[PDB]
Amino acid sequence: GSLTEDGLSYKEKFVVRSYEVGSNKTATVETIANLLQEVGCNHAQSVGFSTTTTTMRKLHLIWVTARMHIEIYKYPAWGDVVEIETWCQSEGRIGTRRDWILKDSVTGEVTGRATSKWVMMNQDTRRLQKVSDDVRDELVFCPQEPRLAFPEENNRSLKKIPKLEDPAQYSMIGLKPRRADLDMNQHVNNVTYIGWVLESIPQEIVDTHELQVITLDYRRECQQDDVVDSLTTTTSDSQFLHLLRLSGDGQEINRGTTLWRKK
Amino acid sequence: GSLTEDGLSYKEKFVVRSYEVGSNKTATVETIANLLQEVGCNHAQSVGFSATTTTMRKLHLIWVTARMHIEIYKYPAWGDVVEIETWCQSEGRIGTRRDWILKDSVTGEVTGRATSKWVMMNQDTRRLQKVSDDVRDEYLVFCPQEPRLAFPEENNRSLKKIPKLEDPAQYSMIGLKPRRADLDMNQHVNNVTYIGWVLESIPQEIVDTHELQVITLDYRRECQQDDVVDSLTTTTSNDSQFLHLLRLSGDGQEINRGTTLWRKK
Ligand SMILES: Cn1ccc(C(=O)NC[C@@H]2CCCO2)n1
Ligand SMILES: Cn1ccc(C(=O)NC[C@@H]2CCCO2)n1
Repeated sequence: GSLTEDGLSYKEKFVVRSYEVGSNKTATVETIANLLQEVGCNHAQSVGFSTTTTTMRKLHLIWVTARMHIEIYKYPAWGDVVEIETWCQSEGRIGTRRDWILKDSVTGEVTGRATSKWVMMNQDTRRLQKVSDDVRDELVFCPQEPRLAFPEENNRSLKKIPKLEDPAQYSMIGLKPRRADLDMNQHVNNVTYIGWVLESIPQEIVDTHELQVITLDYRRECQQDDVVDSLTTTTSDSQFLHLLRLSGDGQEINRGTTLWRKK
Repeated sequence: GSLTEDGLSYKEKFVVRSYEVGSNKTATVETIANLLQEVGCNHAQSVGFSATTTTMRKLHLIWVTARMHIEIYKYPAWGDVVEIETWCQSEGRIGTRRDWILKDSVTGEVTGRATSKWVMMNQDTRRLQKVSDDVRDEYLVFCPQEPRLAFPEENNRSLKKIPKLEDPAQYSMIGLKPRRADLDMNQHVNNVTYIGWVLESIPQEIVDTHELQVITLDYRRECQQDDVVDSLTTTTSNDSQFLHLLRLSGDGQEINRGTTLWRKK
């Protein structure tokens, strides 16, 4: 792991582990999602961010994920080395965007790519806001010219996701996180929501198709003592509309869409 | 990762990752348990395996874990490098034993150690086998001939008979079911998931004020993907001892039993 020559991006190689692969002996989307998070963590540390900026800690501000979009063309097989390059950019006074490019260490070809949108919120009141011009200025770790992993106009990462109507075609109910699903701050790791979204996809779909695209909008955090219901409906290759909600009151926590290709 | 000079053990360094640590910014026992299994997988591949031999694949035989014992003195912090050395040994016709030693890459001190016992089993009928002599000679070339135990001591805690938890349990965590992330490359529930499910019944206040020092876990039956588990716990004691029991939510079929030991921070 190291910052590139210009100091405006970070690269890291990862050997895929035995427990990180699925039945087809290639890394799972949750392993990829974990690797994207790990490289983003290391990039923040290499530029001087402790375990948020100085102004962000003085107030009580945090960066929260609003959207995650991942497109995979080839999943790295068990034992393969995958190189991930990440970088951040200011999306005006709306928030911050982080992008990734996944490559094969041997061929050098792009085998996947991701993008995420982050908003500012108060740690405690959990409100939102985003104005902070001093927070914007402390921009020195970002490319000044736009560098998008998803440049194409009319691309899959900027589409409005509708809400799943009842009854859902498929469902997986009674989903609750364990201590392994929690992070270093005791919050549910936002990779767990991806795993919970795909819990409602039927096993036959997973056995005969490979996940090509996943777009996930984060609406609310799931507490440790909360229970989630995962809902799915085919909207068509194979397209699915998803919805995570609290088992009780039916409070929306996530909504998304996946796209699968025949193997 | 590489075999040591004699080819009778394997070593591997691991940098601890952000998502691998708990509330005290040190790796979790499930991260350690995953790293032990990853180094054991690489050791088997580096000597020519896929840990089935020629006679095992021929007769549909598999190595299944019967017991896991892990003792940690210091959990590697996020960003630290941990070196793990592993090796196998024949335990007669009962099965094989695999041991690990965890070390700090910077100081070189032993920060943890583990041992596991494996039995031979027909993949299909589930019936256990007494390790035959053809199979014994196939892997004996990859093992030290003289005993090399991570837990040598004349009265070690890795050879104790674990009793069954009596009802009512002091603590419990009910309705535990695995997701696809809890499954392995063969669609079976990862042995590491049972460790996480055992500790689900330990109270949060115990976890917040104590460090897990020892864990001994006996595997009695595998939990299918479509099964639901109940995790039960009872204090059996500056230190804290617990007796554990995992069972199927329905019929109450035993799948696991264990004991953990915690020390005050
Ligand atoms: C408990 N809680 C409240 C809000 C959140 C959260 O993570 N929301 C994601 C944000 C709000 C809209 C944009 O993304 N969690
Ligand atoms: C269905 N089934 C039978 C055995 C298992 C298993 O995974 N382990 C248990 C055996 C008994 C000795 C220790 O391994 N699963």
